[PDB]
Amino acid sequence: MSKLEKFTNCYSLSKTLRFKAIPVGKTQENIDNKRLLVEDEKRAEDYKGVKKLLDRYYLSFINDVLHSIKLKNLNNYISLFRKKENKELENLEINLRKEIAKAFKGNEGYKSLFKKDIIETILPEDEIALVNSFNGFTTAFTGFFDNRENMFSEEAKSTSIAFRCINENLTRYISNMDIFEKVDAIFDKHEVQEIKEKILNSDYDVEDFFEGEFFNFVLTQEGIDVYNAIIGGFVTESGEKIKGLNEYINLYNQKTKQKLPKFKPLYKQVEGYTSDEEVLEVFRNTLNKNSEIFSSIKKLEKLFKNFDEYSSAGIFVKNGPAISTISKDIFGEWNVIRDKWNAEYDDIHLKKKAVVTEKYEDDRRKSFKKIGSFSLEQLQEYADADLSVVEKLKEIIIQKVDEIYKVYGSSEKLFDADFVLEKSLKKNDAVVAIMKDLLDSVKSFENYIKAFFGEGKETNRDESFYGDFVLAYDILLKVDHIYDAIRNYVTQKPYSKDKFKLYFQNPQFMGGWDKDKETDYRATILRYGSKYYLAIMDKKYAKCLQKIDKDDVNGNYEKINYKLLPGPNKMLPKVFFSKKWMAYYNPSEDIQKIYKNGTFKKGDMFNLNDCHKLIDFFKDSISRYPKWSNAYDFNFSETEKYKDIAGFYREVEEQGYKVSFESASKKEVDKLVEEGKLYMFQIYNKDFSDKSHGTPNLHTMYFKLLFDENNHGQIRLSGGAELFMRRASLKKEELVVHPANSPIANKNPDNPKKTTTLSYDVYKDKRFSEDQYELHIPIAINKCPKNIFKINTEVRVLLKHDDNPYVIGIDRGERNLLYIVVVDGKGNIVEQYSLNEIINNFNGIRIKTDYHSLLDKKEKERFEARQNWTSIENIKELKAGYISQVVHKICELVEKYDAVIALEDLNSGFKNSRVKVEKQVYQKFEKMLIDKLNYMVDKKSNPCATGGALKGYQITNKFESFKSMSTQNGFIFYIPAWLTSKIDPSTGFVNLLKTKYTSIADSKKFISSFDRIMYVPEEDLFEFALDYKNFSRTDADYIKKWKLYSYGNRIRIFWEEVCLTSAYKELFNKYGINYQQGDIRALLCEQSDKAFYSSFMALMSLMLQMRNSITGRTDVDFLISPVKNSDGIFYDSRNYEAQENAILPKNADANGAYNIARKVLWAIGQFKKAEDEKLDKVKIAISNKEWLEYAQTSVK
RNA sequence: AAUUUCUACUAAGUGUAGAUGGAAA
Ligand SMILES: [Mg+2]
Ligand SMILES: [Mg+2]
Repeated sequence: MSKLEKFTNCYSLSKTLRFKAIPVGKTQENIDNKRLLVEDEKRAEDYKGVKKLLDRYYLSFINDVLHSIKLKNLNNYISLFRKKENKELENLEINLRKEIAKAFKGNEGYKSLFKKDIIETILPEDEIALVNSFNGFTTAFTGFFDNRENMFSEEAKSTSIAFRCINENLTRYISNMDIFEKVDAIFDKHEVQEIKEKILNSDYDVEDFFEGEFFNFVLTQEGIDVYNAIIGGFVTESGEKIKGLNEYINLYNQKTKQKLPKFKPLYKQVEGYTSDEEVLEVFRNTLNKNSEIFSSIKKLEKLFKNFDEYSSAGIFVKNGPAISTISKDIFGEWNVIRDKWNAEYDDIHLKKKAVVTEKYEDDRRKSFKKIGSFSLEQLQEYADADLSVVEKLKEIIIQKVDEIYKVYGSSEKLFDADFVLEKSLKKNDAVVAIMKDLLDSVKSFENYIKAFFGEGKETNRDESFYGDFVLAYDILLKVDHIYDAIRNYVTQKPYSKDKFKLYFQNPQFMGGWDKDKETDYRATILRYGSKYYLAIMDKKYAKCLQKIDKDDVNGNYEKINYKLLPGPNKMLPKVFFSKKWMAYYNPSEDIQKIYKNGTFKKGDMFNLNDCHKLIDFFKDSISRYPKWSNAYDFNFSETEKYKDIAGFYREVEEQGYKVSFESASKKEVDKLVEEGKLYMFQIYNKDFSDKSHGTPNLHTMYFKLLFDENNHGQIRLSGGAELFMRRASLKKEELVVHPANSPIANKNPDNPKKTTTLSYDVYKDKRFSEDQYELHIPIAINKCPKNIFKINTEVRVLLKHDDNPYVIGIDRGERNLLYIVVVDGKGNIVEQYSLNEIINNFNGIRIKTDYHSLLDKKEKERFEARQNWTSIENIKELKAGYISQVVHKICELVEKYDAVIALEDLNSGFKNSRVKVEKQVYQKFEKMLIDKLNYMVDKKSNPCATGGALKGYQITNKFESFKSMSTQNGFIFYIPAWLTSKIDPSTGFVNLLKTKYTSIADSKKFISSFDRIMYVPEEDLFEFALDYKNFSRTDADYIKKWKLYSYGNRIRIFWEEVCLTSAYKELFNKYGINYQQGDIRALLCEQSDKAFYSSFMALMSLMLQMRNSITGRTDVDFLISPVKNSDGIFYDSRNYEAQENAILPKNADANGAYNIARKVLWAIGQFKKAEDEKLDKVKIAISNKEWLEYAQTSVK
């Protein structure tokens, strides 16, 4: 049989639809008469205004609660913080977090908050007219309620004002208290508390307000601003201009050796993209010469001009990629400080033992990550002698602000306020890109200086630096908000997706659908022939649909009808115990008591007989209930098979749906449209057309099978459909046209037909140049799933009873975009091809489509376009569509082969400089991938068939997070692809040796670590046998014995082509060696010049090098292995390229793909070792040692 | 150079192929 035969009735899915609503008859004229546009347009307009009023009264509410609660744990907290044990402090910090959570939530009203009542009465106390108009429209603000209930939880996020008031502000407060205790000797009694307090408040002393017992009092924003008035100063309502205490420390530069830390301010809490001239004006206003941005930049200039004068111990930079970046900047290469730290740390932890284990490696990397921040002193230690790296980075930011000065001096001409913008933003792209150069210069500077924090939480620190540092940084951070705002106004389309929902004076509109409650819902899907429509009714004619007949007038319609049934588990005890049924039934007192206790629910109170008699009471009460017994010919299953109540809840849930058609008539309700008493919109797409012949949307098929009589098992709508309204963006006159009868030269270079001539004009994007109606319809999938199991485990069960599991290998290549391989469950490769060309199996002749040549044209355009954001979004979404094509090809291969799917993990993965497909692109790839695999249906089949819309394939769980993709989602496998590109598949061979030349002594020991170097004249080759245990870090090998050989040729990057043996022999004849008397390793060691051994190191690098690519031409990018097979031949890619189906791979792409296949093959081999109850606990992530053993042994 | 929307087209001439889950910040 097949292996896809279990992945149906597993779990639910919710989605929606989006469709065109075509006005039919007098409907557009009638809404134009009755003026149903301006009011919800105005409602959408002042929805932001009343939102702002809600924020205003929310600040009123929290300021009302901001006077009451007093805290106690602060007294021990300030001591255990300030006393220079952190797990105990964190355990008490949990108590602090709980106490402030209680102080936030459990007090002071806290009731009429996110309901109807607040906007119904409280905010009334347009503005009153606006709230009256906004009544009963709370659904428009439910999202605001969910958005605005965020501040009171335990989230510790930016939303959390408890985190915001404690975790930074109290800490900075106590540190400022202690700094005040440090510098209180310079504070004079005439200045710092007499004039300032007796002007500001005349309240209690500043030596009172430096106590921890006043932070609870100054928890308000008034305390925040009076704190920052102590720091900096205040206008004080006149021209008095009071001083600040930080300014007193500033004027304590009279000793010219200040060395005092400042005071940190407090964090309080709580726009653009309209016009081009507007955003350029706000750009100039944010970025002018006397702007706060500019002056903070100048502050950084003076600060980091005199940066060399402070504490090297008290300065810190964090961990990240930027430390490797600054390794490249200071010393020249990438991981230099990294392996310097390994050189120290392995002197510490590594003993005199030579081998480094894998656990040593991963825990060493874990320690490297765990040290999240660094003072400069160990960095100077890893630096060599006479290297002021602080002066080095000082000169780096000096030349960075020099280039900033350069872009200023070349770009200030737009800041001429008298100069006017002449053309559009889409026209003056030169100065647009100039502005872009400004912003990316600032962005590169902030990412470069972004390491200069240390994220501490640290020891003693130059806070005299760090306070002014974060003072400049708070101004200079929101440049990103400015950046992506103006990037958005760059990247926006010529149109927009602006839309506004319409209610027609009905808050009870479009929620329920199937039930006879359309006097409130007032809308119903209609059909004639195969053409589907939407009919909407007025309040005065809500029961217009009663007087409808079939009546055989040769005009007939199809009224959607029956009863959906939502929420049965909550609906049934309500309707059966609301006294409208207590009065109709007896009711039985024993089952009333059993329900009001709960002895049928699970949780060690459950009795199966009590549950079953509750079910049979539900049976007889439902069969006696008229509105459900006369709507469903009820046929449940038998009583004794019911294990619980939730299963029968799903049975009544599936039996609460019978949607089909009433036979209506046509002409009288078209007349009711014409009289204005019917509102009438045609459900529309492109595939509703008369011209519709090809392959429509799967979503349209979904819509059809809402009314397929055989879809009882079961796909059906979700209630609560919406309808928005999209006006025009551009004008129909103002479009550029390709005319009737005109030879229009085609764009695809793959069709032999190159020019199109057709007999009607087409416009510029006509659907976007007019005012159109858009319906939005939700859809339900698998509400009552039958086959429930644990997914990945049952996959492993199928693999346990497998005989020969086929597998898809999935990887991006270098000159290839994507590559897919077919391999069996015994490592025998079946099929392989790249996916650069993309073919459609379509009615007449199949035609391929290459995205690769497209991307080459786009990179050419971006080279002659100076990398504008238009090109960036261009190539990004070209990738985004391309991968959507890829995954359709993927799942087509899945339904062909019933295979298993494995991909490069990025939770530990890396990228190597060549594949165009990004981490973000690949992330989008896998997310759309797992979404497509969350339900899999071929359109072309019978929808009722296995694979069709009834019986498709839910093979995976829903997406959780980017970090959640952890080695498995069922058939999905997030693979550590370490050491998987440069790898011999034909034998199982890899180099482990670092071939960068270090020393001549290193060269000589590298020679003598080999045991035999022998020229052979039979093959005209060179024998290179070796033991890996005479080499460092070769622990993962299993064979370790390899006679390397050297025929063929390779490519120097420089591209440059070199053949191996000729290069060897010319070096040996130039340095004077009879090479025909091996072994001569001591004779190689006998040389002394640097040139021979460096060139020899280079030649050895060529020998171990396997991949060559010319990187400009698609063809000549080849591979070559140095070690023969089990029968005496090795593998080159040029000897297996021109093939159709061989056992070999074809390139590095197929190599890595075959690697993936062998990883999951080993995973199945592990599954063939343990018990079925243990397969969940089976560790999955293969390591290098058993990986190479698998590679060397299963190679046969 | 058309589209419920997105991508590549122009497929036999008002579309073709695919992907396509929205409201909320
Ligand atoms: Mg189609
Ligand atoms: Mg397009």
